[PDB]
Amino acid sequence: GTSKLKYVLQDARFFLIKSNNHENVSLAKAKGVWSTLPVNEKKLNLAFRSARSVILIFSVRESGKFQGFARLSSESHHGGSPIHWVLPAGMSAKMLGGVFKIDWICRRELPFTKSAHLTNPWNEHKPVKIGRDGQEIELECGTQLCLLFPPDESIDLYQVIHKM
Ligand SMILES: CNc1nc(Cl)nc2c1ncn2Cc1ccc(C(=O)O)cc1
Repeated sequence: GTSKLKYVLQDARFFLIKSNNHENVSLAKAKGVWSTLPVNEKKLNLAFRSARSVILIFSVRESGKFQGFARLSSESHHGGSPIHWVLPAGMSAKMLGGVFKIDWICRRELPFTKSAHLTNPWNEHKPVKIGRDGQEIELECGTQLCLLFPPDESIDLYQVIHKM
């Protein structure tokens, strides 16, 4: 069902994550971690204290799809382990240094063609697929976007609800 999902999404904040490559999203799904650039890291750390749930919605650049969504379970932390990210051309390894722990809510894909009816007030009402890494998605648009994803029956939201 969708009832526990709706409960997790209640009064949540939503951020669009854009990854340059599929490998880091795969690593994030395997290890329950994410790292971003310092500007976005500060925003997510602020949001984590501000909201009952902070939801990251992932899209790999050029894929035409979202790859899933996850909830922050921690602020960023250093020195736990050097996650073997694949660095973009130019991107150093100290720029992706802060590691957030995340709990996946859905590891299924959603093509952009299915979200074409959703616009983001915080990005000039452009379609929600449009946005830079870290773009905040307003509550109503982000809730409907998450509800569009196919159900991920491999995930049990009971433990996610307890961390709230
Ligand atoms: C493990 N975390 C990550 N992995 C990958 Cl592959 N891309 C990420 C990412 N977090 C953000 N992005 C996209 C991005 C946006 C701007 C620049 C730049 O201004 O150079 C570089 C990358």
